[PDB]
Amino acid sequence: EDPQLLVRVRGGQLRGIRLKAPGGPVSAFLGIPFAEPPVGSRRFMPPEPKRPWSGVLDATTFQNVCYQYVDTLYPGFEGTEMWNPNRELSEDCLYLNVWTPYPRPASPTPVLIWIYGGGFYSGAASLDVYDGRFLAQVEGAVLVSMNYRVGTFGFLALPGSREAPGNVGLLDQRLALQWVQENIAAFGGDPMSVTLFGESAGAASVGMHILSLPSRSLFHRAVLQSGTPNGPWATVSAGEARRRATLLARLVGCPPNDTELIACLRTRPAQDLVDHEWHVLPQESIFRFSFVPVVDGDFLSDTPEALINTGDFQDLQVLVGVVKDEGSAFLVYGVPGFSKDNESLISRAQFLAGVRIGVPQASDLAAEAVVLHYTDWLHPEDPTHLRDAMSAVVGDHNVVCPVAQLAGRLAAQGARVYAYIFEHRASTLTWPLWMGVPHGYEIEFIFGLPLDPSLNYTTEERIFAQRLMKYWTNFARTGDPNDPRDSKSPQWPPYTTAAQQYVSLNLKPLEVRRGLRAQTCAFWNRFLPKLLSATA
Amino acid sequence: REDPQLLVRVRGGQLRGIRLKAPGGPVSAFLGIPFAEPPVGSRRFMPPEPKRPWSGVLDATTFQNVCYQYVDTLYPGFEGTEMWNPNRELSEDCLYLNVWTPYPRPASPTPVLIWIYGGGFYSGAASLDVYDGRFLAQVEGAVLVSMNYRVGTFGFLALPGSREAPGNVGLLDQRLALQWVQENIAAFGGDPMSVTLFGESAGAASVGMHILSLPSRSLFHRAVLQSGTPNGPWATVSAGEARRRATLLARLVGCPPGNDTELIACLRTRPAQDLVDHEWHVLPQESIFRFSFVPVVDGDFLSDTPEALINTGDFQDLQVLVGVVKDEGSAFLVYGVPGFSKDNESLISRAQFLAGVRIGVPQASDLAAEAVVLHYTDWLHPEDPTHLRDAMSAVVGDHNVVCPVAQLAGRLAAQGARVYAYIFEHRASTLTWPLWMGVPHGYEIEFIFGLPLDPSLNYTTEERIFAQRLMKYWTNFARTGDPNDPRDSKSPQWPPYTTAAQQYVSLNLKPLEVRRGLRAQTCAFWNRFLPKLLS
Ligand SMILES: Nc1ccc2c(c1)c(-c1ccccc1)[n+](CCCCCCc1cn(CCNc3c4c(nc5ccccc35)CCCC4)nn1)c1cc(N)ccc21
Ligand SMILES: Nc1ccc2c(c1)c(-c1ccccc1)[n+](CCCCCCc1cn(CCNc3c4c(nc5ccccc35)CCCC4)nn1)c1cc(N)ccc21
Ligand SMILES: *[C@@H]1O[C@H](CO)[C@@H](O)[C@H](O)[C@H]1NC(C)=O
Ligand SMILES: *[C@@H]1O[C@H](CO)[C@@H](O)[C@H](O)[C@H]1NC(C)=O
Repeated sequence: EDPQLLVRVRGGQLRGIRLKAPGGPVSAFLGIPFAEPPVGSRRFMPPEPKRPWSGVLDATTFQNVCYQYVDTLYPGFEGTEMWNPNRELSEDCLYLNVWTPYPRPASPTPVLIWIYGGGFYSGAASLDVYDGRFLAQVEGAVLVSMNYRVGTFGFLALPGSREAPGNVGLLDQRLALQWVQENIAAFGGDPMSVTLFGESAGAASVGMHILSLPSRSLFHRAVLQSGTPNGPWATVSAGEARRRATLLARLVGCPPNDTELIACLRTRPAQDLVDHEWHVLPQESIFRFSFVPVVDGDFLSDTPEALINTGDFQDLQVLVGVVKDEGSAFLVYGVPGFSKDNESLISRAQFLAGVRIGVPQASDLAAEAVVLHYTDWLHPEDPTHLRDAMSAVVGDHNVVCPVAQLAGRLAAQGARVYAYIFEHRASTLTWPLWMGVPHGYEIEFIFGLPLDPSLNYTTEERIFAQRLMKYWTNFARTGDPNDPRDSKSPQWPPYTTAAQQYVSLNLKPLEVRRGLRAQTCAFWNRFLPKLLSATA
Repeated sequence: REDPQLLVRVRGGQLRGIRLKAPGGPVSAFLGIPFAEPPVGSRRFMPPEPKRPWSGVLDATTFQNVCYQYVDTLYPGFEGTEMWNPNRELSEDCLYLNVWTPYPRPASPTPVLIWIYGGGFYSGAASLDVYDGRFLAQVEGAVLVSMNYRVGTFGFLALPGSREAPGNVGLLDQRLALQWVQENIAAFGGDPMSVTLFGESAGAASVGMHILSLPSRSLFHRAVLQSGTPNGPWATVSAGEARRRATLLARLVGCPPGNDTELIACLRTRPAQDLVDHEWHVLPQESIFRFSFVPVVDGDFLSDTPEALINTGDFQDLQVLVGVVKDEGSAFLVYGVPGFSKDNESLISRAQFLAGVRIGVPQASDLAAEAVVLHYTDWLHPEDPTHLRDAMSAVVGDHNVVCPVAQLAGRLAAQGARVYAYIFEHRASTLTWPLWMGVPHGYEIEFIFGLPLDPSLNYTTEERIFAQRLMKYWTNFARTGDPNDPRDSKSPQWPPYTTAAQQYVSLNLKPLEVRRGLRAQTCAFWNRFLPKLLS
């Protein structure tokens, strides 16, 4: 028995496993239960703390993936399969993982907590791209990641009911955060320096913890990559979650009031619920997800828009950013004319039609406005332009402009904000060239995977990943991503509403740019709401 | 006796002209030739009638009366304004034209250029210094003709459907002068089978209206439109709106409005200056770049809106040169936008910018104005008073001239026309408007007419060569339908404007540079999105 691999937490003893990182050993504790299995009558319910266990709990393997839809568009293609469950599906999935340095840190170390994405309908903390091994080994970080319930299991809501109050997957995350406060010191983590970070839905989740008072005492800094709590896909109104839950129930034969409806849903096999998950969306669309956090008046006291507009963010530090082609990869999930297996050169007609699908809530006038803005009037019918514009429309509406308004609002209201745009395309990428640097493809680099020589990343990419791991952990450590030794430029400046400085993350040294897609986001954040607003 | 080269006969009767001095040598000039019966008394508001023949030799050595007309007094003594003001007596008796020809008159029939002045349809005169045809005549061998046409109420006050005030009579004055060139210009050595209309601002819009009005089409062969178009927000009005303004003007001088004969009769008894004193008071909103009495869509001269006629017209044979100056809007701003003056830098606040946009785009709803403001804001420096000043100028320039021109070039080119397009980017060294106004509306004319060739005017040597270059493009175009020089291989070429390639040229001190899209992103906002708003 290795004494470094034995830990006592509140609930009992645990045995981890020494894993190999290229620079040396790390201690990993995988599959640690943080809640009572949310099964049977606990489906749709807020999670309860895990009861104490006897003996030594085996924490050497990843635990089950939360029940979710599995992608079937491109079977056995790396670019999709890399996001698919890599363990057994089960409703019994409330476990987290901890990577620490080996030997365990001598003095308390800043803690990073990862929250995965997947549109609140998918994801898992066990995917190879979320491997905490590298960050633990090179930067000496204590890295934590939890599973949280997704799809119906995490977010089906009958608002105001006792037995489907909504947002429970966000409560799973909050419970993992509390678990960290109570327990991370036993691993040599510092519960007094916790940085949340996440991508896509994970980034929106981090956003939600910023916006929810009970979460605030559980972290000190935040990183939101390619996602925000504001914007068109991350939340729904109470009225709208009730409609979808009700509709899903109708779809699976329930009922033959809220209590009855939820009791009958509870009798249904998990796959029955996933079978009809997609059919509750109000419009033909892309970048919209059936079961997401609901504006409940509880976890979320008002809309994320109202909350960001009026919040006090004085002692908060935030790192936010986007990748170069946020919307490209989404296009093949519903826009006629797009495929990964050809160059996807579209007609003008295919563009107008794709806009109604990229901006599913847009009126004729509003979609006309989108079209007229994104057209290159010098080359109005050029298929390459039209394709890139369609991708641009989706990236901007869903990620880049929501990010830009989050950054401005936080900065204006006392927070310390650092922003980036990530522009390096992975040499190993399996999606076609026209998709560029798609949603999700920075993660790989932040987590330090290019340092594994067996993964065939170029030398330049390894150095690049070393730089990114240093920014992220510098940020966790201090709230400032800059290397406090060196001494030479260019320094990453804070983002502000005046100057609007952000940096390009790519193979070249940091470049400072101003204005995060400024004219275009003004279109989305200031004009379009007004459209659309008073009419209709 | 008497210079034998200055005696000519027209339909008409005998004319005596004057030998004038141009820098390169003598030109012939026949100034103040009457082409209509004086449109006075029972004839105010009425279409013009042909001038009745005279006896003896009519003296044609001095400019005749300017049409009666508001005189600018915003900046008294200031050359930037006084250069546009009347330079002869104001009279309703003003329907006269001018002819410049080489001296001695040309051997073989020469291409004719007919100038039509601007001034918002409320002002202008063919006798102004900047419209002097002596240089084009002497240097290019051109026959140049310019006419006075009635402006303001006299030219354009309309009670659509009536006998007594049908509207568009100023346009009809221009047509009559065109008919006169057909019958008579051969007497001066002009070629009636090669007549090119050119004009700037309202002159340009006028030219466009002759293109769109069938009876005018047989009277010219080619057309040049400088900083103006028949389509756009200011060049025309509906029948309903012209009726409203005429009626209101009537009231103000009242003349209590009750059929149309009684009302026009009463308006007819009013003194000219009195109509001018109230002209401005009929505008539906506080505005700039809007004029009270302009061409009306009558279903006669203009069979439908200029927009409908350009969208559906067939322009197979037509050759047009079209263009704009770098700063179309700047000088309009001192005539009504709070915050702007010629005597300071006119740095403005964001509030003053929003307030200006409502005045510059007076027909706009709150939704449309906010669209304008958001489009023109520099979101990186949204409070910068220099940028706000410049945005306000572009808002006015784009809405009133650049985008209506771009729309025009696009439609004509799509429907058979050969179109050539320019942006004029040189600031006269002699300009007296402040530096912030850039190259304002009107300030290419001076160069097209070759004024810099007069050494007494203090232009630079390069300005002299530049004016020479321009006179040469314009008269090549008149001559051949192509502004390019056929012999001159090395000089850069001026390609036609097409929908596919949207090419146009920079006119400045440097050799021609070919650019693409005038000025596509922004004009898509005005011509494609904004109407669809708005509405
Ligand atoms: N016939 C059906 C039945 C059920 C579902 C179906 C289709 C679809 C669907 C599949 C193809 C085309 C249209 C629709 N869908 C739609 C899923 C597709 C939408 C997301 C795809 C996507 C694309 N990207 C950008 C590129 N990178 C990623 C991904 C994926 N996941 C992630 C997760 C985190 C970060 C990045 C990332 C997964 C897919 C591929 C790329 N992110 N997500 C379902 C969804 C449900 N919630 C429930 C059931 C079903
Ligand atoms: N208090 C009064 C009473 C009556 C009139 C008044 C004001 C005004 C006015 C004056 C100052 C400020 C606001 C309003 N106006 C306003 C007219 C002012 C708008 C025209 C000024 C202008 C400015 N530009 C651009 C610069 N270049 C030119 C000009 C002018 N003319 C020309 C003609 C062709 C090409 C260029 C050019 C004349 C003036 C200055 C510059 N073009 N035109 C009136 C108009 C009428 N039709 C009748 C009466 C009155
Ligand atoms: C310029 O003068 C005008 C009118 O006299 C005035 O309203 C404006 O405030 C002045 N602008 C500046 C920058 O001083
Ligand atoms: C031109 O130049 C001279 C200075 O050499 C000046 O005295 C004269 O008045 C000027 N004339 C004009 C029209 O500006």
